[PDB]
Amino acid sequence: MESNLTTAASVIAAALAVGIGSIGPGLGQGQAAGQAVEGIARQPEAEGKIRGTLLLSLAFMEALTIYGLVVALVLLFANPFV
Amino acid sequence: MESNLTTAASVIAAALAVGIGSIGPGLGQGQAAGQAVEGIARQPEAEGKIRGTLLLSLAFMEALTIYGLVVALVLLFANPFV
Amino acid sequence: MESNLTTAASVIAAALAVGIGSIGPGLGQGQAAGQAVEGIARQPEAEGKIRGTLLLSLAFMEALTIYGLVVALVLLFANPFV
Amino acid sequence: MESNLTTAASVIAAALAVGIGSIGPGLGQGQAAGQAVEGIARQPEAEGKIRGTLLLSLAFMEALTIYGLVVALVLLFANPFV
Amino acid sequence: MESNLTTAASVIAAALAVGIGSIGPGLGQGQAAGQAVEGIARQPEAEGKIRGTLLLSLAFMEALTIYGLVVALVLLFANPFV
Amino acid sequence: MESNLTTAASVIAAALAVGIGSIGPGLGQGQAAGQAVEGIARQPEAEGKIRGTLLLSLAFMEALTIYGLVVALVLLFANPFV
Amino acid sequence: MESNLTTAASVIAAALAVGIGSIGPGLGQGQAAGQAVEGIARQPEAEGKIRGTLLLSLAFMEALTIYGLVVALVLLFANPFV
Amino acid sequence: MESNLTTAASVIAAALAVGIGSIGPGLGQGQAAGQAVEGIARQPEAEGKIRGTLLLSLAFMEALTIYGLVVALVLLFANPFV
Amino acid sequence: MESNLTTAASVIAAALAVGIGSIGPGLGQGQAAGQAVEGIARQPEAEGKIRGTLLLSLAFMEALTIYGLVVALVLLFANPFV
Amino acid sequence: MESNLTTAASVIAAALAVGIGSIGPGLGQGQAAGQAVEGIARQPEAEGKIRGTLLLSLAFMEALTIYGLVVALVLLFANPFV
Amino acid sequence: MESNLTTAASVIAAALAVGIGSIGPGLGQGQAAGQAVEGIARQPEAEGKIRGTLLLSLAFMEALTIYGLVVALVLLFANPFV
Amino acid sequence: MESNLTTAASVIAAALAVGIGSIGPGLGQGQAAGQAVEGIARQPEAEGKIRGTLLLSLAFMEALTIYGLVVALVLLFANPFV
Amino acid sequence: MESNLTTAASVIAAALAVGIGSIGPGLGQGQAAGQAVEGIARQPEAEGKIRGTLLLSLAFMEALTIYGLVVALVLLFANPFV
Amino acid sequence: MESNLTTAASVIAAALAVGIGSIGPGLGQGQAAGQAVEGIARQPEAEGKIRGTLLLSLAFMEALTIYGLVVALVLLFANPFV
Amino acid sequence: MESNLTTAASVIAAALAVGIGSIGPGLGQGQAAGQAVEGIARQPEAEGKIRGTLLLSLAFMEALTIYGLVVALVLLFANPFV
Ligand SMILES: OC[C@H]1O[C@H](O[C@H]2[C@H](O)[C@@H](O)[C@H](OCCCCC3CCCCC3)O[C@@H]2CO)[C@H](O)[C@@H](O)[C@@H]1O
Ligand SMILES: OC[C@H]1O[C@H](O[C@H]2[C@H](O)[C@@H](O)[C@H](OCCCCC3CCCCC3)O[C@@H]2CO)[C@H](O)[C@@H](O)[C@@H]1O
Ligand SMILES: OC[C@H]1O[C@H](O[C@H]2[C@H](O)[C@@H](O)[C@H](OCCCCC3CCCCC3)O[C@@H]2CO)[C@H](O)[C@@H](O)[C@@H]1O
Ligand SMILES: OC[C@H]1O[C@H](O[C@H]2[C@H](O)[C@@H](O)[C@H](OCCCCC3CCCCC3)O[C@@H]2CO)[C@H](O)[C@@H](O)[C@@H]1O
Ligand SMILES: OC[C@H]1O[C@H](O[C@H]2[C@H](O)[C@@H](O)[C@H](OCCCCC3CCCCC3)O[C@@H]2CO)[C@H](O)[C@@H](O)[C@@H]1O
Ligand SMILES: OC[C@H]1O[C@H](O[C@H]2[C@H](O)[C@@H](O)[C@H](OCCCCC3CCCCC3)O[C@@H]2CO)[C@H](O)[C@@H](O)[C@@H]1O
Ligand SMILES: OC[C@H]1O[C@H](O[C@H]2[C@H](O)[C@@H](O)[C@H](OCCCCC3CCCCC3)O[C@@H]2CO)[C@H](O)[C@@H](O)[C@@H]1O
Ligand SMILES: OC[C@H]1O[C@H](O[C@H]2[C@H](O)[C@@H](O)[C@H](OCCCCC3CCCCC3)O[C@@H]2CO)[C@H](O)[C@@H](O)[C@@H]1O
Ligand SMILES: OC[C@H]1O[C@H](O[C@H]2[C@H](O)[C@@H](O)[C@H](OCCCCC3CCCCC3)O[C@@H]2CO)[C@H](O)[C@@H](O)[C@@H]1O
Ligand SMILES: OC[C@H]1O[C@H](O[C@H]2[C@H](O)[C@@H](O)[C@H](OCCCCC3CCCCC3)O[C@@H]2CO)[C@H](O)[C@@H](O)[C@@H]1O
Ligand SMILES: OC[C@H]1O[C@H](O[C@H]2[C@H](O)[C@@H](O)[C@H](OCCCCC3CCCCC3)O[C@@H]2CO)[C@H](O)[C@@H](O)[C@@H]1O
Ligand SMILES: OC[C@H]1O[C@H](O[C@H]2[C@H](O)[C@@H](O)[C@H](OCCCCC3CCCCC3)O[C@@H]2CO)[C@H](O)[C@@H](O)[C@@H]1O
Ligand SMILES: O=C(NC1CCCCC1)NC1CCCCC1
Ligand SMILES: O=C(NC1CCCCC1)NC1CCCCC1
Ligand SMILES: O=C(NC1CCCCC1)NC1CCCCC1
Ligand SMILES: O=C(NC1CCCCC1)NC1CCCCC1
Ligand SMILES: O=C(NC1CCCCC1)NC1CCCCC1
Ligand SMILES: O=C(NC1CCCCC1)NC1CCCCC1
Ligand SMILES: O=C(NC1CCCCC1)NC1CCCCC1
Ligand SMILES: O=C(NC1CCCCC1)NC1CCCCC1
Ligand SMILES: O=C(NC1CCCCC1)NC1CCCCC1
Ligand SMILES: O=C(NC1CCCCC1)NC1CCCCC1
Ligand SMILES: O=C(NC1CCCCC1)NC1CCCCC1
Ligand SMILES: O=C(NC1CCCCC1)NC1CCCCC1
Ligand SMILES: O=C(NC1CCCCC1)NC1CCCCC1
Ligand SMILES: O=C(NC1CCCCC1)NC1CCCCC1
Ligand SMILES: O=C(NC1CCCCC1)NC1CCCCC1
Repeated sequence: MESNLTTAASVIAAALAVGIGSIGPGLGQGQAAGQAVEGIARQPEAEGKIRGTLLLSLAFMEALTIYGLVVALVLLFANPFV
Repeated sequence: MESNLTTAASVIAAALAVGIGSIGPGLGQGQAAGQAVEGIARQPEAEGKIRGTLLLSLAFMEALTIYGLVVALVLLFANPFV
Repeated sequence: MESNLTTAASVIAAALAVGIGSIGPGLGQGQAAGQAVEGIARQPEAEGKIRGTLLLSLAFMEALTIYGLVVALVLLFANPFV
Repeated sequence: MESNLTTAASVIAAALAVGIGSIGPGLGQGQAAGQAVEGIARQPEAEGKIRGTLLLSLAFMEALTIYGLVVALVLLFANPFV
Repeated sequence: MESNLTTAASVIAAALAVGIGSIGPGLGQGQAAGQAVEGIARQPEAEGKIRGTLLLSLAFMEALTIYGLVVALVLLFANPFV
Repeated sequence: MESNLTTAASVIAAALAVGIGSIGPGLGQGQAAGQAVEGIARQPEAEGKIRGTLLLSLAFMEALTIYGLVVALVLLFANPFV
Repeated sequence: MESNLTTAASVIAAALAVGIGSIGPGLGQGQAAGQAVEGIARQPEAEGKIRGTLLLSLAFMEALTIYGLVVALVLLFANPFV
Repeated sequence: MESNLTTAASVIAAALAVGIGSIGPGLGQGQAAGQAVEGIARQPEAEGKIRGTLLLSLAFMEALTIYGLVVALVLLFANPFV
Repeated sequence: MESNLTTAASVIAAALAVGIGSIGPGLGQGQAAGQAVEGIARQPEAEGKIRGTLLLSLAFMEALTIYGLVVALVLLFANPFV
Repeated sequence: MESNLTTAASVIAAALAVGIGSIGPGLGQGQAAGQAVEGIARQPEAEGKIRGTLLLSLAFMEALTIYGLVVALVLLFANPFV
Repeated sequence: MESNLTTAASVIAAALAVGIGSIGPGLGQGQAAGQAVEGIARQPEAEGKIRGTLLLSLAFMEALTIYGLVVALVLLFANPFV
Repeated sequence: MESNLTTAASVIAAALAVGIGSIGPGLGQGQAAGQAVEGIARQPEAEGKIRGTLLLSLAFMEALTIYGLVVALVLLFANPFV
Repeated sequence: MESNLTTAASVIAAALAVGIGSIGPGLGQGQAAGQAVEGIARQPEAEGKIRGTLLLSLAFMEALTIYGLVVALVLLFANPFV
Repeated sequence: MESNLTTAASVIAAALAVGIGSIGPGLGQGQAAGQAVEGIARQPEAEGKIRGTLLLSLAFMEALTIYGLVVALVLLFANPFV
Repeated sequence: MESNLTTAASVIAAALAVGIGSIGPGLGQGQAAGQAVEGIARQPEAEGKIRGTLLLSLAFMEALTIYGLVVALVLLFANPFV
């Protein structure tokens, strides 16, 4: 067991990296997906192209939150200090 | 049984990870699902394609919050410090 | 029976988990449901398709706040520390 | 009878759980219901279908705040610590 | 006459439960009632339908704040601690 | 005369219950009333129906702020602690 | 003649009750009155009906702020504690 | 002549009462006045009806900030405590 | 000459009264005036009627900030305490 | 050279009066001038009218910030306390 | 050299007067200028009138920030206290 | 194992770099991808062009957050101080 | 070589003056330049007039931030106190 | 190796520089790129011209965040103080 | 080598200067660039005029953040105090 300023800061930090880090990407994925299904309603023949482009986009955005995830995980499972 | 700065920080961190972590994805899911059912009303024949793309989208967004859940669960059931 | 920093933090944390965890999902659910009933007004024949997709959607959003609920419940009934 | 940091925290937490927990669902219920009554005016024949889907939606949103309520209730009537 | 941390926290908690707990429902009620009244102007013949769906909706929203009011009332007239 | 943490917290609490508690309902009543008079301009023959529905709505919203009022008044005229 | 925590809190509480208490209702009154004069321009024959409904609305909104006034006046002229 | 916590709080309170008390009403007055002059451009013949209703409105909004002014004035010229 | 907590508070209060007190009225005056000059362009024959109604409006909004000014002036030139 | 709580509060107060006091009027002036210039483009013949009403409006708004400037200048060159 | 509460407050105050004081006027100048060039695109023959009116407007808005500037400069080059 | 002010500041810093650093890019990516997918629906033939411009854009935005990630990674695996 | 409250305040003040001071003018410049290039697309013949007016506007806005720069530079290179 | 107030500050500063520094540019890059791909769909023949102008824009915005990056880098690799 | 309040403040200040200094300009650049590429889609023949005006614009906005950069650089490489 260990408790000090740095272990305390690490668990808070871990929460903030993934917590805050999902805000922009979460909204952004919704905006993109929303336009995707709207576009499919408009032009069902473009479904494949639309899906392909969305998927790509979803990946970029999800990688943003994943950066927060790796920081969180480094802090919890590979902490350099504590 | 155990109380210090780091246990106190862990329980707060746990709540913040899942609480904050649900904000962007919750809004994003509503936006996407909203455009999806609008699109279905507009072009009921496209419902399978729209549902497929939405479902894909919903999963990517839910995953953002699940990262938060994971951090919360590690802090609660596999805490590295306390 | 027991009071320290960690019991105090735990009860605050439990409330922030569910309380904050309902903001994005509640707003999202409203956005999606509203587009659903609007969609039904526009095309009452698509009512079954619209309803099925809405329901799917509402479940994904409900799960986001449930993650908060779960963290709140372990904190209250299976606290790892106090 | 008893006052310490946890009883004080428990009462504030209970309030935060239900108070904050009503913000998203309250806005969302209004957005849905306004769209529902707009739909009815637009297509009074779909009223039953609209009302049915709205009811389903409202219950989902109400459940979100109910999660807050139960945390508040546990804190006040089944408090694990104090 | 007793004053301690918990009695002070309790009166504050009481105000926060009902004060904050009215923001979402109050806004939501406005939105819904506004759409309803506009709907009546558009289609006076659907007034009974519109008015019924509104009433149902208002009640769901008022319940959200009432949960706050229950917490306030427990904290004031059935306080578990003080 | 009496001054302690709890009398101080009570007068602040009283102010916050009615102060904050008027924000949502005040905006909401404006939104609803605004659509009402707009609807009357559009369809002056629906004036009675519109007024009836508004009035009902205004009552629900005003009851939300009134909950804050009763808490304030319990705190000032029927305080359980001080 | 008299200064302590509770007198200081009372004077602040008084200002906050009326100051905050005017925000939602002030905005709401502007919104409603604005739609009212727009409606009059649109249908000058409906001016009596529009004025009647507005006046009713203005009263309900003013009452929200008056609750704030009342709390302020009790704190200043009928203080229960100091 | 006299300085303590309560004189200090009283002057701050007086300023917050009028200062904050002008935000909602000032914005509201602008919204209503702007719709009024727009209305007059659309239907100059309704100018008298529009003006009368505006004036009524402006008075209700002005009264909201006046409540703030009144609390400020008693605090300055009829302080109950200091 | 004199410095204590109340002189310090008085100067800050005076600034807050006029500074905060200009925000709503400043925005509102702009909203009204922009609508006024838009109306004039639309119907230059109504200019006198528009200008007249605008003037009335502007004075009402200016009075709101003037209430702040007078509190500031009392605090600086007729201070009851210091 | 004197430094005390009040001299420090005074220089800060001075900045807040004119700094905060420019937000509403600055935004408002922009809104009004933008509408004016757009109006001129729409109806170049009404330029004299539009320009006169604008000038009048600008002066009312600049006065709001000037009140802030008066407070600043008193606090700096005619300080009542220090 | 001199360092005390008041020199420290003066340099911060100076920054806040011009820093905050550019926010409203900066936005407002953009809004106005934007409508000006839009109006010129619409009616290039009105270019002279539009420019004349913009210029006037820009001056009023720029004077608002200049008030913050003179306070800053009084504080740095003509400080009444330090 | 070392804990000091700097190790604590470093883990927090790491979370802030990637957490905050994802807000703008995440929102921006959503906006861009949404427009792209809508564009494809409008003109399926331009899909290759649209998709290429999007990909280029996504990369510029992901780099913004990656800068945050670099700072986080230095702070964690190549800390200059601790 | 020199450290005290006022040197620390000066360096912070310097950053805040230019940092905050760029917010309104940066947004305003984007708004104006945006309408300018839209206007050019709309009426390419007006490009000289639009460019002239924009350039004038850009200068006035840049000047707002430069006031911030000036305060920062005085604090850094001509500090009156330290 | 070394921990003091400046090393702690340096690491937080580095994070704030790149984290905050990505917010505006990230939003702006998204706004530009979305408009770019919308333009391409509208006029696929202009793609090269659109892509060229977008590239120029993206580099300008990226440079803004790069300024943050370099401050962060100096703080971490060329720190003048620690 | 050296740590005190002023080195600490200086590094924080340097980061706030560039970090905050990029928000308005980054958003502004996005607004202008987006209107530019939209303009090019509408009128590809005006591409050169549009690009030239955009470029001019981007430079004015870039300079705003550069002022921040400059304050950051003197603070780091030509600190007047430490
Ligand atoms: O000054 C050095 C000493 O500091 C420690 O105690 C200090 C230390 O600042 C910290 O535990 C405590 O402050 C803790 C408040 C910070 C809470 C949280 C931390 C990270 C996430 C954000 C905020 O205060 C103690 C007393 O002032 C420990 O007593 C000891 O290990 C160490 O040597
Ligand atoms: O490192 C854990 C230590 O916790 C205590 O000291 C702690 C103490 O908990 C706390 O009141 C104090 O800071 C109290 C502030 C708590 C702020 C909050 C708590 C978690 C959520 C975010 C931050 O710091 C002390 C450092 O000396 C006790 O001395 C002991 O239980 C244990 O040694
Ligand atoms: O730090 C854990 C310790 O908790 C207790 O001490 C605590 C004490 O309860 C508390 O007043 C003190 O901090 C008091 C402020 C706590 C505010 C907190 C913030 C997060 C949300 C809940 C409210 O810190 C002490 C640290 O020694 C007990 O002394 C002991 O059982 C235990 O070791
Ligand atoms: O006055 C008698 C009572 O005093 C104690 O409470 C103390 C407590 O220890 C202390 O931290 C507290 O100072 C803490 C001030 C906390 C302010 C808080 C902020 C929002 C929620 C409510 C108000 O003062 C209390 C005064 O009542 C005990 O709680 C109690 O055992 C005892 O009966
Ligand atoms: O610790 C218990 C004792 O606490 C009291 O003094 C304490 C007590 O926290 C409070 O008066 C004071 O803090 C008062 C700050 C809270 C202001 C306000 C209160 C409600 C509304 C929101 C915030 O500090 C005293 C000294 O730290 C009293 O001295 C005594 O009656 C009591 O026994
Ligand atoms: O309970 C009232 C008591 O007030 C004083 O103690 C008070 C004192 O006023 C105050 O500086 C301290 O807290 C000071 C913080 C004031 C915060 C603010 C004030 C009202 C507006 C909201 C909250 O707490 C002390 C508790 O010991 C004096 O000891 C005495 O006048 C009186 O016994
Ligand atoms: O609590 C009331 C008492 O007020 C004075 O003491 C005061 C003292 O002025 C003040 O520095 C201290 O608090 C100092 C901080 C006050 C900040 C306040 C917050 C609200 C807005 C105005 C500024 O508390 C003391 C409490 O003992 C006098 O000692 C006495 O006349 C009186 O009994
Ligand atoms: O330096 C000499 C002077 O010192 C005293 O002021 C003291 C005061 O008591 C103390 O609370 C104060 O610390 C309080 C710090 C308050 C910061 C405040 C926040 C915003 C508004 C302005 C700045 O330090 C002052 C230093 O001047 C007295 O006010 C005065 O009688 C005396 O002439
Ligand atoms: O109480 C009076 C004495 O106050 C001074 O020290 C006090 C004084 O409040 C101030 O320097 C320091 O607080 C400084 C914090 C305020 C930072 C900043 C100031 C203006 C801009 C906004 C906030 O604390 C010292 C110790 O508490 C000096 O020691 C002395 O010159 C003076 O006589
Ligand atoms: O525990 C051992 C170390 O303790 C010291 O750090 C002390 C430091 O002096 C003290 O101000 C500090 O209390 C300050 C609490 C600051 C909270 C801060 C807020 C956001 C960024 C991170 C967390 O406690 C530290 C505990 O590590 C020294 O930094 C270091 O020399 C030493 O090795
Ligand atoms: O007046 C300058 C004095 O600075 C120190 O005292 C200062 C000390 O710097 C500081 O920690 C304390 O306040 C520390 C708070 C710093 C807040 C922040 C700093 C600048 C940016 C805005 C405000 O006040 C002390 C007053 O006694 C030292 O005693 C000495 O270097 C010098 O006499
Ligand atoms: O005030 C300047 C003095 O700085 C040092 O003392 C400093 C000390 O570093 C610091 O912990 C203390 O304040 C500690 C809190 C500083 C927070 C600060 C806020 C702005 C952004 C950066 C972080 O104040 C002391 C004042 O005596 C040294 O003692 C000395 O070299 C120098 O005279
Ligand atoms: O790094 C990138 N972001 C992620 C997008 C989804 C796949 C994983 C990488 N892409 C580019 C950003 C610019 C530099 C790296 C390449
Ligand atoms: O990792 C990703 N996010 C999850 C979304 C839900 C399905 C599981 C993966 N997507 C991509 C982003 C990073 C690059 C490749 C993976
Ligand atoms: O359980 C859920 N929420 C309840 C709200 C009240 C109506 C019934 C559902 N939703 C989903 C979360 C778990 C996955 C499926 C269910
Ligand atoms: O886990 C998910 N969310 C729940 C929503 C309600 C249905 C049950 C699953 N979906 C996917 C997100 C990540 C990929 C796998 C699971
Ligand atoms: O319980 C609910 N909320 C109240 C609204 C007003 C009428 C009474 C019920 N809704 C549902 C929550 C989930 C399923 C049960 C009912
Ligand atoms: O409680 C309600 N709110 C108020 C509306 C206006 C009249 C007074 C009651 N209504 C319903 C909410 C759900 C449960 C109670 C009934
Ligand atoms: O109490 C109400 N509010 C006031 C509005 C202005 C006229 C006086 C009453 N209305 C209703 C809400 C609570 C249920 C019945 C009363
Ligand atoms: O007195 C009011 N405000 C004044 C502003 C300057 C022009 C004259 C009116 N309005 C109302 C508040 C009290 C009720 C009627 C008057
Ligand atoms: O009190 C009210 N507000 C004032 C506005 C200006 C005219 C005078 C009254 N109106 C009503 C609100 C509550 C019901 C009775 C009074
Ligand atoms: O005094 C007012 N404001 C100033 C605006 C610029 C011209 C000078 C007057 N307006 C009115 C406040 C209420 C009635 C008096 C005048
Ligand atoms: O003071 C004013 N503001 C500035 C506008 C640009 C030229 C310099 C003055 N104008 C009027 C405001 C009302 C009182 C003074 C005249
Ligand atoms: O001083 C002004 N602002 C600057 C804008 C950029 C060119 C230089 C002047 N304009 C006017 C406002 C104050 C009254 C006259 C001057
Ligand atoms: O360096 C830049 N940003 C990265 C975006 C992703 C591709 C790699 C470069 N842009 C420009 C900044 C200013 C000029 C240099 C390039
Ligand atoms: O230098 C500037 N920013 C650079 C961003 C990357 C592309 C090249 C320009 N803009 C202006 C600021 C100084 C005035 C002209 C240049
Ligand atoms: O200083 C200015 N801003 C820079 C933007 C990029 C081109 C170089 C100048 N423009 C004017 C603002 C104040 C009037 C003179 C200078």
